[PDB]
Amino acid sequence: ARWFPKTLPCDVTLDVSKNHVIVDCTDKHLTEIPGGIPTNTTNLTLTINHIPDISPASFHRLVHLVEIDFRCNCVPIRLGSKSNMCPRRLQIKPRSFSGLTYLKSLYLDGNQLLEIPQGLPPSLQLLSLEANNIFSIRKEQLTELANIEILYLGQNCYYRNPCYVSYSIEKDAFLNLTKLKVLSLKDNNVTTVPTVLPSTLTELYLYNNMIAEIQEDDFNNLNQLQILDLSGNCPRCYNAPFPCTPCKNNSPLQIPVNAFDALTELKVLRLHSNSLQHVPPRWFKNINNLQELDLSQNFLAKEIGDAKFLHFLPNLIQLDLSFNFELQVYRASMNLSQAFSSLKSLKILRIRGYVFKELKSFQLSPLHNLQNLEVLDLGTNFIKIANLSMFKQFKRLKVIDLSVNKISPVLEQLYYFRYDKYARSCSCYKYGQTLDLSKNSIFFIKSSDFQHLSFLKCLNLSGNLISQTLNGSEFQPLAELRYLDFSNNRLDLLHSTAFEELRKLEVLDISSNSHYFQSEGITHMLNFTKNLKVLQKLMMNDNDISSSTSRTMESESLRTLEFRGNHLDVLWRDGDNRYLQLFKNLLKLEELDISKNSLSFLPSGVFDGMPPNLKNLSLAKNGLKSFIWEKLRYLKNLETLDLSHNQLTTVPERLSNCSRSLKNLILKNNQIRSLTKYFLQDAFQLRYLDLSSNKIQMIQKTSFPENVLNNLKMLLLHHNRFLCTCDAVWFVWWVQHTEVTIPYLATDVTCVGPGAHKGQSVISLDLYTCEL
Amino acid sequence: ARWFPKTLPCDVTLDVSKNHVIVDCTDKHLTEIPGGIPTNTTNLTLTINHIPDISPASFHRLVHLVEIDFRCNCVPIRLGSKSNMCPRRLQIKPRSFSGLTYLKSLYLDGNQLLEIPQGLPPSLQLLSLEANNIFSIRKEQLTELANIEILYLGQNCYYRNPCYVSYSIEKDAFLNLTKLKVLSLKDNNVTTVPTVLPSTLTELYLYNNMIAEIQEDDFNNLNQLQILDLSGNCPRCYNAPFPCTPCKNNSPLQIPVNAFDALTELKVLRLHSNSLQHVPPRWFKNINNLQELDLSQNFLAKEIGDAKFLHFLPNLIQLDLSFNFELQVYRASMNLSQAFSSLKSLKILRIRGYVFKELKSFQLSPLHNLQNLEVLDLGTNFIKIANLSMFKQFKRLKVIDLSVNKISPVLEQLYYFRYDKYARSCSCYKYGQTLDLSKNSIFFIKSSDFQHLSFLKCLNLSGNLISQTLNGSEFQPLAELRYLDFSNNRLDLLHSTAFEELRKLEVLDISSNSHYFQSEGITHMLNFTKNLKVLQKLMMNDNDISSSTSRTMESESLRTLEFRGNHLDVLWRDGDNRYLQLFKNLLKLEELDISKNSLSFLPSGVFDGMPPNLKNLSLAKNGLKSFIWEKLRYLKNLETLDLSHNQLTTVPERLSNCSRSLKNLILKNNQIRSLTKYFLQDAFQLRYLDLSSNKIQMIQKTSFPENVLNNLKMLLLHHNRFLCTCDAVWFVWWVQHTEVTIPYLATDVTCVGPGAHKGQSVISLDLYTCEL
Ligand SMILES: CCCCOc1nc(N)c2c(n1)N(Cc1cccc(CN3CCCC3)c1)CC(=O)N2
Ligand SMILES: CCCCOc1nc(N)c2c(n1)N(Cc1cccc(CN3CCCC3)c1)CC(=O)N2
Ligand SMILES: *[C@@H]1O[C@H](CO)[C@@H](O[C@@H]2O[C@H](CO)[C@@H](O)[C@H](O)[C@H]2NC(C)=O)[C@H](O)[C@H]1NC(C)=O
Ligand SMILES: *[C@@H]1O[C@H](CO)[C@@H](O[C@@H]2O[C@H](CO)[C@@H](O)[C@H](O)[C@H]2NC(C)=O)[C@H](O)[C@H]1NC(C)=O
Ligand SMILES: *[C@@H]1O[C@H](CO)[C@@H](O)[C@H](O)[C@H]1NC(C)=O
Ligand SMILES: *[C@@H]1O[C@H](CO)[C@@H](O)[C@H](O)[C@H]1NC(C)=O
Ligand SMILES: *[C@@H]1O[C@H](CO)[C@@H](O)[C@H](O)[C@H]1NC(C)=O
Ligand SMILES: *[C@@H]1O[C@H](CO)[C@@H](O)[C@H](O)[C@H]1NC(C)=O
Ligand SMILES: *[C@@H]1O[C@H](CO)[C@@H](O)[C@H](O)[C@H]1NC(C)=O
Ligand SMILES: *[C@@H]1O[C@H](CO)[C@@H](O)[C@H](O)[C@H]1NC(C)=O
Ligand SMILES: *[C@@H]1O[C@H](CO)[C@@H](O)[C@H](O)[C@H]1NC(C)=O
Ligand SMILES: *[C@@H]1O[C@H](CO)[C@@H](O)[C@H](O)[C@H]1NC(C)=O
Ligand SMILES: *[C@@H]1O[C@H](CO)[C@@H](O)[C@H](O)[C@H]1NC(C)=O
Ligand SMILES: *[C@@H]1O[C@H](CO)[C@@H](O)[C@H](O)[C@H]1NC(C)=O
Ligand SMILES: *[C@@H]1O[C@H](CO)[C@@H](O)[C@H](O)[C@H]1NC(C)=O
Ligand SMILES: *[C@@H]1O[C@H](CO)[C@@H](O)[C@H](O)[C@H]1NC(C)=O
Repeated sequence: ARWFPKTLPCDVTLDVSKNHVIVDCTDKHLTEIPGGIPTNTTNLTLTINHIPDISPASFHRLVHLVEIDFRCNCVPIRLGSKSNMCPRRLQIKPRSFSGLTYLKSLYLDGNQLLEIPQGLPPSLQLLSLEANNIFSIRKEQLTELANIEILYLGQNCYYRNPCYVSYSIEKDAFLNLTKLKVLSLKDNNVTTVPTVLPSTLTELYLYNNMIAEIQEDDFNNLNQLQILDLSGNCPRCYNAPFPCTPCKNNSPLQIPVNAFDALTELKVLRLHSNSLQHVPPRWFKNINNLQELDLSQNFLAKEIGDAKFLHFLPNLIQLDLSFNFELQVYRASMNLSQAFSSLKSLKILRIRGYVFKELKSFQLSPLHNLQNLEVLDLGTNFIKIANLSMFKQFKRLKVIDLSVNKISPVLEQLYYFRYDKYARSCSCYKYGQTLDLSKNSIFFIKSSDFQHLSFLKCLNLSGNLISQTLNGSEFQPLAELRYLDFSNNRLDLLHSTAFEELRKLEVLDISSNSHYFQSEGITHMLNFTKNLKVLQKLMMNDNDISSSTSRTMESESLRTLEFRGNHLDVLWRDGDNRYLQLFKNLLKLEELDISKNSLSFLPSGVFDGMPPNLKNLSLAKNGLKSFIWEKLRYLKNLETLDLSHNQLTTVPERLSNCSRSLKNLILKNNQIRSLTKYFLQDAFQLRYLDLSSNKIQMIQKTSFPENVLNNLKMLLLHHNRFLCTCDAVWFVWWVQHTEVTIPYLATDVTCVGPGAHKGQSVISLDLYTCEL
Repeated sequence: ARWFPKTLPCDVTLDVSKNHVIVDCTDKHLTEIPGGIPTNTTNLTLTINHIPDISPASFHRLVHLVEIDFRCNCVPIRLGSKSNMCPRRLQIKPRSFSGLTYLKSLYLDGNQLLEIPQGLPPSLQLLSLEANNIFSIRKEQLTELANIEILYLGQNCYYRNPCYVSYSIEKDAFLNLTKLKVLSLKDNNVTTVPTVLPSTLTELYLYNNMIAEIQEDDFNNLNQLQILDLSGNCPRCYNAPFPCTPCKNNSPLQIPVNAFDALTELKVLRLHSNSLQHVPPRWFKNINNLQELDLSQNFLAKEIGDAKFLHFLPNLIQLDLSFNFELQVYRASMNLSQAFSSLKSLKILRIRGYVFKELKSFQLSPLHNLQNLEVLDLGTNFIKIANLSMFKQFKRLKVIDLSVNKISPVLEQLYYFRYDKYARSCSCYKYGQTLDLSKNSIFFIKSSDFQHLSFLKCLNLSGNLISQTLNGSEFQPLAELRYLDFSNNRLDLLHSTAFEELRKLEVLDISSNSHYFQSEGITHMLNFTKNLKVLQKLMMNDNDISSSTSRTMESESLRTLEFRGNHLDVLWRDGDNRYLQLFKNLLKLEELDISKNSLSFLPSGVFDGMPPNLKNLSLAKNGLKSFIWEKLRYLKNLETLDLSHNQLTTVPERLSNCSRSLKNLILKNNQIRSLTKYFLQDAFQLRYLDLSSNKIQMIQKTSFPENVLNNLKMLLLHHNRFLCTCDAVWFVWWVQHTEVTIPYLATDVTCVGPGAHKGQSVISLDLYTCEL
């Protein structure tokens, strides 16, 4: 097909519209810029390599470069690999960028640079220098950046990349950058707000620094500023998972009451972890367009009961007052000021970590007529008592979050306490109203616990203590529930009527409920599915199921069953036929996951026992040592077969004689050492074949006919044990000249022998001596 | 040293007493009996190989054979490997055994034999034929066995190995085996007790068969019988994990009241799973010596409340009445007959699976004066209520077992429900009185829950629901407790006074209490250890610990800390020094397990931070990609270093220059491709080195000086990538002639190249062409 095999170890994509030729060499274990990069290349990415310097030669020919991403070719010691440390900082010779007359974006993050690289072209709008060793900014070094719009200078002086002195910025260093819109000086040991900043700024990031005081003039001219982040100046250090130095005398970040008066466009104000004890209403007199306010991680517990400043925030969309609790206090209740009722535009209110024992209905009354409220987050509060019926007054809300409490009858999980949540490195809400009770202390449930909550569409009970023999009487109010997460409980399936009161239930997760499955002699009614007549998806992973009182599960609605992490191996013990139809009467089942079931073999009858419409079958992670491929004939709708991570040593003699429907065959991470002579012959339906991470030496055209190979959307071959003799001449020619997508040709499709060619990439192999 | 390298692929042992030459070829992937077996061999084991036949050649030279163990060279299809099925039943040619005049024991189990092998010598005392296909016993085929004493014939006809007919035994088949003491016909589809059996029998196993009736004379002459097992005839089939057919009308096994009259010597009577509804006192009128009685898995719930037969069993040591509940009855209480008080010698009483809601003190009153009672097993009863103080009247007991119940304020776990618990295939009790409350529904504890139980030495609270912030007030009565198992709960370490009331605690297990360690911002006091002044061993595995409020753990007593399965990688994030002395002040710590902590590297300061007497360090399973060996100099008492299952690529240049104390170095399952030139030079302390499962090609004599090798107790080298060229000539010679124990030379110390010698064992290698 192809006339010229691409030997460049980089992905090349054309977007003809934009006008972009994209060359991506991310993580290609390079020590030089590869030769032969297309001269029309507009976007060149060299992230995560070990290229020790940049020079005039680097980009000589590439004069139509609009973006260079050269990040993390020498990342700071404590941020980088300890097994492959960078020996010596990136070296940028004079001249390296001045020729790139069209250069618009330059990323040099994480290269241990000591200075702002000079000689940059006047086309540059974005320059990024995060995680280098530049901790003194001089106006003379910024004159080259006349037209710069976005300047990232952060993470150059902080605990994971220390500079051991205070950051230094010359007076007015940035003022003549008359188009600068975004300046980030985060994580830099900065001690004062630099002045004067250009009035064109829209985004200013000064968080995680050592700024002890804001001067009243600091933001005087910033009448276009939309985002201001001063978080982490005078941090609140309790249970911080990074080294944390508070301001002395337990001072807050000192902010004069008129400090924001010029910020008439401000939309985002972030004051997280500033040790604030009060927030004066005067701050917000001239900020009427403010939409997002973050006051988490201060000392504002008392202020929350007063909060006069809220009267000045009628357009506020999101408010975060999380983790303002007083150390060593376990409040009886939450005192919300009535001033909360002035937040008529509020959609998201987060008050994690206030820390109180009992939530009462009236305590939430200031929120009753907030008609746009979508999310109420009272997580991580150690609440012991809450009558869930109080949320009958919150039908309009999308999410009510009571997660991580101690009640008894999405944000990345390290969110409020990580150092820099925006650090750049080298779910059932969609069903409707959601009550999240996950990780609480609920040991017993009864119908009245859910009185007045029939509007609920998703209930999350994951990670509670529920241990009772559910009999269809526990969720009677929840007539609209579509999704129940019951994972990480101790479900006892004594009654096959469990969950039957949830007549609209579409998704049920009872994964990680193994407790009562682990003890012999206990009744388990796995046929409880029969009563749920709109159930689509059932998850019962990691339940350690090795016994069942019922011989069959039944449903006319289920399409998806996850049954991973169980013991079908003992249920299907050789010589016991009783459970071989366990899934047969799930008549509409399309996807079955029975990975991780210790199935070292499949007894005969397993495939005959599958329900008739099975599309997606996983048998991964089973230690399967053998597989009668012909039995796939029973699976007449089989489309995806996942046999990854097993011990298989052979493929079928003729795949077409095993399944006429099979489209996607995943055989990665097995022990296959050779293919059968006619393996893929006439398997015209095959579209995806993964044989990576096996031990294949040879592939001949008889096993891999071109009439089948050319229809494949993807063919995975990497990490095998290819022998590159003259017997491999067809295989080597084909991979070099095929348009079928094969990943990791640059990385991991290599000869292991013979001697000469060991370790060499198959794509670069010259086998001319075989035709001499 | 050795003049003749041992090439036989079998372990050879001398017992001089003796008179034994033991050759063990278990699981050596043999297809023939290997040549060169010592002529003096007395015990020859060939179990689990694929030797297709036996002939007079097999054992020709071996005329001092006292035992042949030839098990499982052709296991029945459903009991054996599906990846290596046996093609053809074992073939025993004539005369193969008649020559072995001293043969006393012959095991031919699991070979698919169709008939009892003939021509066996008259010395034979033990013949074992389990799991073959012999299901018709003819007196003519037994005449060869005149002197036989032990005869195993079971598992020849049952669901895992069917014969599709009833077992057949000719009348008097065994009568003339006048020295037969042990006859086993279990798992055989037998329909009647064979008669007449020889009066010399001491043990008769007829369990798991189809015997519906015992005739009153079936055991008439067995006046020497000591063990009788009739279990699994008319089985009780509820929740059976094997195919189970009951007797029709669910009759019990019918046993005449005088059936045991001749059995005056009976010590063990097993009547498990016989669907008994009554046990007539008249059964035991002439059985005065009975010590063990198993009546589990019958229908004796009512009988337990009456039980007149117990008055006839004053010497009974063990009684098992487990799993006698009435189906689908949930009794309020346990009705134990007063007759239990006559069991004057009883030490073990097991009544699992009676199934009742409430245990009260007076219900155990029939046991108050059983002065020899040592264990009371009331597990798996679904008990909801029990005042634990009632056990103040059972201080003499060694174990009180309430495991697997529903209380709220060792037997292999497939024990009562396994088909054949004695099937042959091819803990804190030692601390004193134990109350086992594991796997219950205890969500809250207070001191009064343990009133009057101060005698307890071990409490098992594993797998409950305990979620509270322990503060030293929960276990106050337990003044003698030496061992607390608190694993699989939800420990909340808000207070560092947790557990301090247990002043005699020597072992604390708080493993798998990860729940509150998985949510950010929560207080965790890992320094609670300071208060436990005799704590020796602390297990906190799998707690997912990634954050801690205390920077240091402290103890003057702790010897052993298990900290596996946590996140020291994030606690020790590079650039965060705060936790680098977390373990330093555990001043007597000798053993530290910090495997499975995702430590792909160790930040500097980890070794300096270890406590001074650390002897045994595990860093296994961490993904370690690098290791500064010199840092071991800080660990001046280090004796064992376990780095198994990591990604290490190098060993230190000179181990002795890194650690003068190190005795045991485990490096198995790494990526090591070569040893340093002088690796072991002068490591006079080294006694144990494991380099197995790496990628070593070559080992030169400089790396392995013989003054060091000769002190090694063991050196593990198997599963590497040895190159057997003339450069390997020293290593090959050394391996062949050394006395150092190296395991698996027969199995897995092999050449991977060059071509000629691929797959060949190094021990068998002739490299004479290298000296031509
Ligand atoms: C030892 C095997 C006993 C039978 O199996 C079994 N399995 C379980 N999961 C459980 C269980 N019993 N029981 C005991 C039990 C036994 C029979 C009938 C009933 C229910 N009736 C209807 C109303 C009250 C009585 C409960 C309690 C439990 O929570 N769970
Ligand atoms: C958001 C973090 C809150 C602080 O941390 C924290 N961690 C825990 N594990 C828990 C916890 N609080 N609390 C709240 C809390 C906080 C401070 C003091 C006290 C108890 N005092 C003793 C005498 C008067 C009150 C309780 C309850 C709990 O069970 N557990
Ligand atoms: C931030 O700046 C401070 C100084 O303002 C740095 O602290 C100094 O560090 C050196 C050596 O570590 C000490 O000798 C000085 O006494 C320190 N001064 C103070 C005021 O502490 C600090 O290291 C800088 N932070 C980072 C991450 O580099
Ligand atoms: C135990 O013996 C019974 C009969 O004594 C066997 O049952 C017969 O099995 C054959 C073949 O499956 C059937 O055609 C007969 O109808 C059965 N007879 C009766 C009376 O049921 C049984 O197969 C044997 N069990 C094993 C494990 O081999
Ligand atoms: C190419 O560069 C331009 C300018 O920096 C950018 O807008 C575009 O997204 C880039 N395309 C990539 C990186 O694929
Ligand atoms: C919870 O509140 C409802 C009112 O919505 C009330 O009817 C119910 O009794 C309350 N439950 C408890 C336990 O107080
Ligand atoms: C329920 O909560 C758990 C625990 O916080 C979370 O991981 C899971 O995604 C939630 N389930 C759904 C369906 O949102
Ligand atoms: C489920 O299990 C058995 C039949 O398999 C039966 O006793 C029980 O009534 C069944 N219940 C349902 C709802 O199918
Ligand atoms: C050797 O055989 C005799 C007789 O069968 C037996 O008693 C002895 O235990 C055997 N020894 C070993 C080590 O197998
Ligand atoms: C116990 O049961 C036996 C027989 O079922 C009966 O004789 C006796 O009265 C019962 N006692 C109690 C206390 O239930
Ligand atoms: C438990 O029994 C003890 C007597 O041993 C008694 O003092 C105590 O009151 C009982 N506790 C309960 C909760 O009944
Ligand atoms: C406690 O009981 C569990 C079973 O529930 C067992 O796994 C564990 O070993 C026991 N602990 C001790 C110390 O015996
Ligand atoms: C420990 O907790 C109990 C109740 O949980 C409380 O009564 C007691 O005062 C606490 N102990 C101390 C020393 O505060
Ligand atoms: C544990 O550490 C805390 C400080 O983090 C301290 O207040 C407490 O008293 C310490 N407890 C012990 C037993 O050392
Ligand atoms: C070292 O501790 C491990 C537990 O990780 C133990 O299994 C091993 O036997 C110990 N080794 C020595 C030599 O004490
Ligand atoms: C390591 O070897 C050098 C040179 O022989 C020696 O000076 C040094 O003291 C040694 N270190 C240790 C810890 O033995």
